[PDB]
Amino acid sequence: LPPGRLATTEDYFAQQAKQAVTPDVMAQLAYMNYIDFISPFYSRGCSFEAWELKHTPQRVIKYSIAFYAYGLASVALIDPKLRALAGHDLDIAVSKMKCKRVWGDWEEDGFGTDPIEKENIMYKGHLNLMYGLYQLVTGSRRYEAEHAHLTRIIHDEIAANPFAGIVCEPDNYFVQCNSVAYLSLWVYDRLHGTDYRAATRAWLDFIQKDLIDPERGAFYLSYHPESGAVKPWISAYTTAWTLAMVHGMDPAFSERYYPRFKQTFVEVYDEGRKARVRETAGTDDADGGVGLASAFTLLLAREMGDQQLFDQLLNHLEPPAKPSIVSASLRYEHPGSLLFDELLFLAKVHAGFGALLRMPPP
Amino acid sequence: LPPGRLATTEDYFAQQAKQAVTPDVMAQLAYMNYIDFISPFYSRGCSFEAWELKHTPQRVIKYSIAFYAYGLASVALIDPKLRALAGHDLDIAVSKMKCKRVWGDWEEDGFGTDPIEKENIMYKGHLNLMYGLYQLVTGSRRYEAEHAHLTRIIHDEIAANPFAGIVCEPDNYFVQCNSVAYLSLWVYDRLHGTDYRAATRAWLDFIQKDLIDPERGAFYLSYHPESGAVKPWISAYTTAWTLAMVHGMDPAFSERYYPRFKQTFVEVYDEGRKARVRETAGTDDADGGVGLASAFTLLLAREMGDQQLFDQLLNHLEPPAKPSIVSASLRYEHPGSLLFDELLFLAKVHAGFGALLRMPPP
Amino acid sequence: LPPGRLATTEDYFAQQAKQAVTPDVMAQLAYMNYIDFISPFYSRGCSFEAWELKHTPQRVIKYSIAFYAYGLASVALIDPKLRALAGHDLDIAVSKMKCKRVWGDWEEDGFGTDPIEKENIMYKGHLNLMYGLYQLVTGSRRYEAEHAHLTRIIHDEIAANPFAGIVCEPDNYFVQCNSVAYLSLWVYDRLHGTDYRAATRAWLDFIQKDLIDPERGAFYLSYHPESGAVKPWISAYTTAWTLAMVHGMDPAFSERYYPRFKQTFVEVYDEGRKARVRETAGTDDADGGVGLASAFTLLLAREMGDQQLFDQLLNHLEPPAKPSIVSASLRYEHPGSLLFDELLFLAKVHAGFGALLRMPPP
Amino acid sequence: PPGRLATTEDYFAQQAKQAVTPDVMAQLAYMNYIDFISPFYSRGCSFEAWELKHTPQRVIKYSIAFYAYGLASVALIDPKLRALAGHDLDIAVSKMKCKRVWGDWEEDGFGTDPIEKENIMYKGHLNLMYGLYQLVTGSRRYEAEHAHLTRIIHDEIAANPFAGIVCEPDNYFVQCNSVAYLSLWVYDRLHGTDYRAATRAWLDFIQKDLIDPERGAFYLSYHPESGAVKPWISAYTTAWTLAMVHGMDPAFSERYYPRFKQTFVEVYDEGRKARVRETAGTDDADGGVGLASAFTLLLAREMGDQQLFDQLLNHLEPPAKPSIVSASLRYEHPGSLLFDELLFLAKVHAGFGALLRMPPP
Amino acid sequence: AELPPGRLATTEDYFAQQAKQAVTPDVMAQLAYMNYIDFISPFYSRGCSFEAWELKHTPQRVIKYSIAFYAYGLASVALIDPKLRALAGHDLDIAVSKMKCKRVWGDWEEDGFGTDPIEKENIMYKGHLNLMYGLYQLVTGSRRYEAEHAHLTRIIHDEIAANPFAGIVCEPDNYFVQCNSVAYLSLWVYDRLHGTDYRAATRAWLDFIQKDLIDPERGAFYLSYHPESGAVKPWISAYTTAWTLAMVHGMDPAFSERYYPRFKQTFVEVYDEGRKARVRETAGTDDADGGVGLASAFTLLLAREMGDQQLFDQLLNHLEPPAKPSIVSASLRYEHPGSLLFDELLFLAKVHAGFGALLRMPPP
Ligand SMILES: C=CC(=C)CCCC(C)C
Repeated sequence: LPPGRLATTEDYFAQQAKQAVTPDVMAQLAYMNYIDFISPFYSRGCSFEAWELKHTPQRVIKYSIAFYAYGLASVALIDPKLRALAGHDLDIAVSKMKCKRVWGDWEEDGFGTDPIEKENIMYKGHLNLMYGLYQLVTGSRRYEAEHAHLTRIIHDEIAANPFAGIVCEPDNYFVQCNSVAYLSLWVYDRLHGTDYRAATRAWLDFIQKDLIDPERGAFYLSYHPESGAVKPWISAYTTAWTLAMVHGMDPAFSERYYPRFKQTFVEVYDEGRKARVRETAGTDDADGGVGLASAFTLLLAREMGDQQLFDQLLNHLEPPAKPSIVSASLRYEHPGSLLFDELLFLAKVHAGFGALLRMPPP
Repeated sequence: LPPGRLATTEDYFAQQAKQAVTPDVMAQLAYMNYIDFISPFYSRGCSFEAWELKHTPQRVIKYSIAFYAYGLASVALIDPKLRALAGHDLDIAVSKMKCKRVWGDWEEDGFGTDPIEKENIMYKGHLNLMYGLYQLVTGSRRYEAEHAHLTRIIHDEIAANPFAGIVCEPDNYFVQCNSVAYLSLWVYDRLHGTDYRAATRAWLDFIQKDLIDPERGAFYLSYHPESGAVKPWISAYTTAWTLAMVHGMDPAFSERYYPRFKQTFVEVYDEGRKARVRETAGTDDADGGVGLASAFTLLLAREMGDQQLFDQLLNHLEPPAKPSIVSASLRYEHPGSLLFDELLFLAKVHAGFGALLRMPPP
Repeated sequence: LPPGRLATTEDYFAQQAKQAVTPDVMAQLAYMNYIDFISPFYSRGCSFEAWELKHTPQRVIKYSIAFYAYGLASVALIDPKLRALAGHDLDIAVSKMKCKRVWGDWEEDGFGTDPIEKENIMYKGHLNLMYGLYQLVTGSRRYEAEHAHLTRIIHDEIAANPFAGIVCEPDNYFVQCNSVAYLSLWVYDRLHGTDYRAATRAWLDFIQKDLIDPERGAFYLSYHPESGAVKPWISAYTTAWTLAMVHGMDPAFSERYYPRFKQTFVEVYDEGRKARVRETAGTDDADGGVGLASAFTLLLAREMGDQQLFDQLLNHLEPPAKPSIVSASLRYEHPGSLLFDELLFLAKVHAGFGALLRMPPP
Repeated sequence: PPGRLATTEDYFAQQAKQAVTPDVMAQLAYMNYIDFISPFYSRGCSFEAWELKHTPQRVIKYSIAFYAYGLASVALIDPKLRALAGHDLDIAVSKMKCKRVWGDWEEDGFGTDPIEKENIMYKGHLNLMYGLYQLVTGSRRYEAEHAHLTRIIHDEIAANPFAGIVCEPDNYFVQCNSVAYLSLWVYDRLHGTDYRAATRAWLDFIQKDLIDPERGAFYLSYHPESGAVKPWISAYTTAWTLAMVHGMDPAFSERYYPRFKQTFVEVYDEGRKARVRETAGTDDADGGVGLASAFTLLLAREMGDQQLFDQLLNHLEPPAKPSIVSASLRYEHPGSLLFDELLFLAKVHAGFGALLRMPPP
Repeated sequence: AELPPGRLATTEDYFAQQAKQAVTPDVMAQLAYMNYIDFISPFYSRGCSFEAWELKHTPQRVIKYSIAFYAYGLASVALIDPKLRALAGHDLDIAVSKMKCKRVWGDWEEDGFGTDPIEKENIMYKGHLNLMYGLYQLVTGSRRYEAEHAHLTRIIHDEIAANPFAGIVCEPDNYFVQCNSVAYLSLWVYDRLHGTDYRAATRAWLDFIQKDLIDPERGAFYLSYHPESGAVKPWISAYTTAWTLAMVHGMDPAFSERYYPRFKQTFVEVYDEGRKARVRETAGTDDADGGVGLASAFTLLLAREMGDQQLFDQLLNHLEPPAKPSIVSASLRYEHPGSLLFDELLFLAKVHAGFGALLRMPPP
């Protein structure tokens, strides 16, 4: 057990075989569920006290809820005795995700009154994937009508666009936001026997043209269809997130680029015991930009089964954040980034996006 | 009298036989009633200055008023010369309980504009019990119409549900919130000769299935009917509160579990002179979560007639809170939790929920 | 003479015979009248800058204006050359008293949109007495219509109630608030030759039943007609205020209780040179509760002609408040209570409520 | 002297030299130079300059008026600055009409129209400013408004049993009336009318219960409903009133000026400095509103008393720590409200009589 | 040659960017500040979000100038590096969208001047908007804003034709030469795109501003003109002059060439043995960068426009080092920006190709 760590990499990777979460993951689920009013998964209502207490910026709440939801789906697969709890939490995740506090930036920015009708794939990609994971975990048809409606909007918008995929803000295309939307089509197809996922091949061909640097195994920050502009910086957090989700749909795609991604961005230090991730090229600084390169690489390492890099990144991320378990509930005194407990939770439990797609019924 | 204690456990337990409150309980009633504008029981108006001055969070004000009300009902039973004052204070408790500042979280959370119509048993359970205790103490029919209306809503909601009882927020079931609602039906029946309390047996059978760990004498945190999920943590404050109220309706039920509850949660320390209560299993930490395990166990100890545990808990709770009596009014310099003066007041005077049910008329 | 005092007790009691206020009272009138915009008696407008600068709580502004008004009425009787100024200041006192900033707490508490129509005798008792004193001082009929309307409301409400008098907040009866309303009926009768004051005898009989402890010469805090409750604490500030005003209507009543009041509450200390007043029984602490026991006893001492107690209380109250006269205007650096300059001003000039009733015309 | 920017001789010579002192030019730079935040940047209802100096809302109307009276003297001092002074007066009038400036009248509950009746504090200044604008520029931009407000003031004087007009209802101030009467003299100069004929009855009225003739000092205020005169004399009230009256009846101010100085003015530091007591029965300087010394500085200028001017400016300016940065004047520690406004005005003031006789452009 | 201390690149490097068809690494790091981080970078989205400006504490009234100066810099980036032209175009698209948000123009309404910021006057706002419409279309060839561009160009032309003085006021009765210079340049850009002759109005404007608005001996414009009163504020302004001469150089090079040497004599202080320069804002002071505090920053732009490498080097040696630039994760930040519009004006001066060269920008 390296210093400041709560459990071994071996323990996190063995959770599924043992059909039990580690005590520190159970303590994270207690933070998420235990205390009246202030725990994030206390109620379906439009209360965001848990996010106010952690100082989550408004624009990031949608990602907070989504990453918690993706983690809860893996908890359901790990421990059958926690599947009902995971289902309950996903029900709350979907309700909170639909509150105006979460999507309202779309209206305040002047882009429209309806966050699903067009564009805004950042928000509605996550919502659509969450509808699907909720139904895979619980077998409940509570959101089926909404799920079918949003899936058809995403399919129709892909069919209408001359580029493969959907924009976020108008004229802003991000590969990582698209990767969530495409994965949501795979989940819908698993539930209903449809073929919405057939659009995936053209998308994977499109993002391998001007959106990737194939030598570095790295995606450019964004694409802008009106001007044809690709922003000339590569992004580690963008790439780590995209390759993790793509691995669930086309494993060979992520396997091809993963080693080049690591060469481009990953700095091993402290005699092989630790790693930290550079956000872009032409710098020695770790975790610049949004500051999430290391945390998303931790998720990618888990998705790809790379125990060594997982261990190195968690040795960098967790100890300085000063975890403590008080009354069987996990707190970090010094979270090192946005989405800190969310992304460490997700990476600790993640079963692979492929395994979530094949989740047995309840 | 140990240092920082204001009176002996023997003195608190003798109050009913002597037909007099201890001087420190009288000084608590002075805090509650004495100073113009800022005392909590100054006026019927929707002024919450007393709660603003002690920094009571909005969501907790409803519990503050309720616990004061339950204490005042016991004062009425202890000293006939204080019964009119207790009645006046209960009148104010009911008026304040109906102010939007108290119930308004129900609307802000997006659950509805009417706090009584459906669900919300946390709020309307306390309100219904308060209507009843007011009428037991005073004989006044001021709230009788409202009391009948809310009692019929609670009866109809119980009859309609496939599980025994009523949810708080939608799909959130709490045993402690239900225990208040069921006790309110016993009080209505005492006033009117009805049999709304007949629903209690099915409820006591239901909460002894998946909602209790019978070996540990401990209720799980909550139940979620849509998913069938029971949150997998046991809760001391939940159990202490529920067993205290159930003792008034089915004494044998609470007698069965009380010894197991104490084994599971109660830590005796300082050579038997003190006790503190763990909030959940798998921790040594006292008073985690909402931080009320010890304070609600103090009430349960009083309800069960356990003088030794009462003395031990009050020796833990009161001295560090630094009580002082200035101008015959009680203040705590360092309240150790939410609802601190409310729950110590209640535990000091509590005559048993059974004895409140049999309160002689005015 | 004594250290930190501005003038001798002999000087304050001689003001009427010399037909001149002391220099320190003139300096108080300068604080009240001198500086543009920020002096309290600058204009009729709904500007409360003077009260914002002293941090007067909203609920206390009505008492601030009233006590200033009662002092100004005595200034009119002391110095005929200041009677026109006193009249001008009383005109402003009445205008400001009618501003929503002053009465608005009645609406915000949820008791109604009209502060005069019913109850609220705290506010409308003072207003009615102020209408009367304004007309006694000036001979002006400016407010005569309003005065007749409010006097008739007070008379009708007394006639309708089964207890003698009127409540403040609904179901809250205070003897001190009633004493102001009854005195306002004596002033109306002195202006118009009516007999509204005939209701006084039944009131004086009523407050000598459960509302007084006749052995201790002390009124209980309050009465609550719905429940029949009398709060079981005696109050010095309540008693001092009530006996001062009653002395103007039934001198024998206040003469009977005054010596017992002093025995119950007044602590003489520092070898007979100083006095301070306990607010309630069963304490050694001075000036608890609202903190006005000593200041209202100073007024009562003046009303009863007790120079020794006046001198003792002013030796306690004034020196620690650190009076300073700058540019012929009085300021206190450390006022010891609410209504500090108001009540010291009033006690220094007070000619007796009886003498204000027989105030000869201009 | 140390902390002074220029000699008393220099300020009093400005008109003869047809040039403002460099420090007065630096004050005009503070007033005019920086985009958005200078007080005379635009006609708009922007009050950034006043927010930055923490001017209380109720004082902004006096700030604008005193700047305007100074700008009228700048126009008389330097013909090359007359167009600038005219532009600044145009802005002064526009800003004076913004609700931020007059709005206290409505918020206090006295009415929605600040001109219709009473409120002579506000509308006296506005009327004098309309007149000075037209004397400086020859522009008829505000002529209609000027005629309307002049007729309101004349009609209200004619209707009142006391000589003049109240501020807040039942509050009569001699200093506020003195501005209104002077505005009638300016209207008469522009149009050949005789609105100023009302002045004699006013000067007779204020010499009854409103003045202590032995001390040369006005009482604080008069209250017609009650007949009350507040029993304190006021230096700032007297200094302001005598300065403005000197422009209409020089003999009146000449009669009282020496008694005023005996009553209120303390010479100290071996004759080099002076400070002014606000009322009688105190040794404290600059109590009450804290403007006794600043208004006495203006009165000293109006009466041609160079010695007292020098003494007061030696008291007022050095502790305020003037600095000129990039040819613009700032005070680090202004000692009162209206500080840069009243020092500006006193430094340039040509006399209210000379403003009345301003030659056309 | 040598890199002076605290500077990021040599004057020679900035002036060679066009010939090398590449921006310096520090200009690329400025474009990364402008474009890189989600939500908080100024050119993240078309939306009415101003987080980037809230984080730098930009006063509301200055946001319109911030966007405009970024836009003028981006136009030169498009001319420097063809591989960045599409990015420059995308950023200009966002600049135009943000420029139309009420947060940017709203001061016009709050000041009480009207509910429509374009209909009349307000030439400081609508001059920049009109020039930005034109630069967007020169860079991208996109007709997205063409209708709006034609509408605003005709408003500006009609208002010039209607006024007895040459040009348009900002606030009513406030005339500024620098604000007019932007509007006139916007007519030259429209003419380049459409073959029209709206720019013919320029000659009468250049004749007008050489009467009472300039001190021809000192090569310096007066602060402002006020048509109602005929008043010219009697102070000369360096930032006013530097800005006006830079833009006029694109329309009448001989005009700016005539006054530039006199401007430098009047305002520019060379110090530290010829290595540094700082600019006095007005006459009759030794203090540098008084008033709005932008004399030196606008003189840096003018030096670039006039091809004066020596003065450019001296001013940048004064401005940049004390601001403490650092490049973190390939993005430029200043720890102590010395003025308003600091990163905007240094960015612009570093890339500026000349307003004449932007007018002749080849198509994509
Ligand atoms: C009613 C208005 C006045 C008394 C004007 C004088 C006020 C000042 C200069 C603070």
